[PDB]
Amino acid sequence: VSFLRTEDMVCLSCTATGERVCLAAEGFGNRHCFLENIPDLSQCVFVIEQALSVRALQELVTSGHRTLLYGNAILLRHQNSDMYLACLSTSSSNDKLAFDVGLQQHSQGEACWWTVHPASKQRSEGEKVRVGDDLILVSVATERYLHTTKENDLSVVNASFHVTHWSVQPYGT
Ligand SMILES: [Mg+2]
Repeated sequence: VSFLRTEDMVCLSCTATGERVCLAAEGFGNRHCFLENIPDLSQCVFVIEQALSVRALQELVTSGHRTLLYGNAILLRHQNSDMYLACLSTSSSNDKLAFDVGLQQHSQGEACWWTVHPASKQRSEGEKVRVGDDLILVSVATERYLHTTKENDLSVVNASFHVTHWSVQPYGT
């Protein structure tokens, strides 16, 4: 029916212990991402600011109203905070092999870029991303999946070598 585009406003959602949740962030404090179970969800809103071939991404690190192709690297701006969904440098509590995921105060480097990949055989690289598709998000910097799981039953969010499927839902009409 409909295709993901740059400048679109979205929530990222997954199923955590049966429940539906969205990837949320605050913009102050530690700025670590977190999950809110689903006007009253503003911190769960990201803007797809840029999408590029990884060739272009690597070119730039040394757009428009454009449609997302699987394999694209995308730049996700947190609306409230004007910051960017990023892979952090510090390691996750309860998995030494994961990285924390939070907000980075600027849009520089690779830690704020995520490649998009099919969460099923029903799609292949280079195809248009459809609203409603389930996504796999791989950090460009640390080659880990944006991933969600629990520790002492508390759904946490990190970048690790285990995969989560995310569903990109549009915000607003
Ligand atoms: Mg900005």
